[PDB]
Amino acid sequence: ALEKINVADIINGAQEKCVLPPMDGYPHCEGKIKWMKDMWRSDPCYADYGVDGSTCSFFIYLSEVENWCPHLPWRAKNPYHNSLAEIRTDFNILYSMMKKHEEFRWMRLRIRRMADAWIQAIKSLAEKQNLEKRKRKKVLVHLGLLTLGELVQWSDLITSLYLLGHDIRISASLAELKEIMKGCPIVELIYIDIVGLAQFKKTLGPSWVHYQCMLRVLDSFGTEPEFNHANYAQSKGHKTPWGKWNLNPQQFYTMFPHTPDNSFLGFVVEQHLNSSDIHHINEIKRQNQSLVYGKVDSFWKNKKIYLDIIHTYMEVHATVYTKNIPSYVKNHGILSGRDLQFLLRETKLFVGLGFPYEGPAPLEAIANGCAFLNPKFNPPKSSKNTDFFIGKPTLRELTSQHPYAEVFIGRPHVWTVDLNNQEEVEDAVKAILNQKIEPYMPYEFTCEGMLQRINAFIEKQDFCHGQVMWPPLSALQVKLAEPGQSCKQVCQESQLICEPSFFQHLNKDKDMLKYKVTCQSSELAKDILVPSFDPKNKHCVFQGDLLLFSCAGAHPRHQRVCPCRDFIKGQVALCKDCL
Ligand SMILES: *[C@@H]1O[C@H](CO)[C@@H](O)[C@H](O)[C@H]1NC(C)=O
Repeated sequence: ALEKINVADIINGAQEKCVLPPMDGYPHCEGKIKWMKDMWRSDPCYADYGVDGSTCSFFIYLSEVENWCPHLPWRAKNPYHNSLAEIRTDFNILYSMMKKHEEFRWMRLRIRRMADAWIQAIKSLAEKQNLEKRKRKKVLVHLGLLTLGELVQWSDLITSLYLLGHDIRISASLAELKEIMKGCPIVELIYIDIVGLAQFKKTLGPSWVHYQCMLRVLDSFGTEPEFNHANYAQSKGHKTPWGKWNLNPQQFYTMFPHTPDNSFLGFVVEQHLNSSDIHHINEIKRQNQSLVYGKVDSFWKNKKIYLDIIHTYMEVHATVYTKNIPSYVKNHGILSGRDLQFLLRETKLFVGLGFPYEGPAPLEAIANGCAFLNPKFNPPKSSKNTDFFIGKPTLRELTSQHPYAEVFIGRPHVWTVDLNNQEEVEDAVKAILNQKIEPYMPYEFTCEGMLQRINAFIEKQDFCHGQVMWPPLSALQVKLAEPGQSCKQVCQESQLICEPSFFQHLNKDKDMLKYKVTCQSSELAKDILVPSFDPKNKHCVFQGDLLLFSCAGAHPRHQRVCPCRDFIKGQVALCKDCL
């Protein structure tokens, strides 16, 4: 109400024609000014803000109210409340929220185990980083899952939101969701899973789209733009019922940083050994023994030749819940987290069999000083060729059993080898026996690293207030992908990551000239594979449907114009200027 009076006051003192500034960072401003010339009477709210038909009034409305146009210094900034978030160092409020429904018992038990580690981490982050003056956000979390990787991630996200001081409302039923949920521009963010999102749409019906900018959707395997755009997915013949939400794809939150079109949420790799356990393990030398990754004996089918090669150099151990198990294997059965990590500390090699795909267990092994033998996949596995991935709303390809371990950890902790190739396996086992490796845990999978990441998303990632401005455009590094290469690939092989919020700044002739791409001619297509550049004719094809901007996808004929950003080593979700 007073924001309307505030903007009207600015317009009352403004010239007829704003001398418009440079549009850098705001590529939709001019198109929306033109839209206002035709449409500022279609809704009385624009006039309620003081819009009077002058183009300067359009500009003022679009910058000050909707943030689609650059901000001008209309008013001075006054160099001088209760609304601030304070970090929490006590869990009783969170437990009392979860003590209402009973499949929260597993999560409460995990949080109680990890409580001291979480509290040390939030205190440590606040001692290193300036966390003052953050606004307390009102957050809804709806766990459709409740109506194991999924549970761990939910637990650590909820814990992180809580430790950072935000006001959380937890919903775990349709009835709870319905009661809670009862331009021109209560709850500010809504964390939800894929099951819960379907429930959200049904509870709200067609008006759900008014809340969609607030959604952060936990989606372990990721959703690519080709599948997120419902009409495009249909035009490609995709039969999967998944995807089709038409969200900004950065609103999907993944388990590992494998899909740069999405955001990486992750989780914490729990530490089960306390200081007494650790001191007792410095007692005992790590043995020349291996431990096979895989709890179900059916995972071991046809792995005998591979294990025999390992068995030539090392004892072979297992934790199996026994047809396919060689008789020389020492089976411990299922172990507690503490007993498992004791075993990992006496173990030189954690042996992947090819399945399961990208879980936490290899990171747990590496964090206890084991090397991981990581089977390589050629062809890479994807929804195109692997029954286990049928219906996934993404063509993402796995190049090994644990692509994160392959790409972001690597040797000497991770030896990515063809398990069928005896020479490659032997070369790895021999080098692992004679190598010095220390326990290693990527910062992003620690309590403190997860808090830093989630804090940055809460403070900086915003889809509800017009122009996306984070990561900052200063971080953009433009690369040309060759034909047959995706934008995801061309950033990754240069130790960068694709940043999909930057595509919109690379989508016309004038913008392309900033990066020494000169288009003699140009056209518009609605295609995930553009902006594209034909270097023979210097013909550019730009994006005609902004929801199809896509890090994934290789152009068969032309070069792709690809927006990369730097990432902080060990914190891939953030650029150095992202905070
Ligand atoms: C270490 O963990 C064991 C759990 O069996 C517990 O008995 C012991 O009190 C713990 N010691 C410390 C110092 O945390």
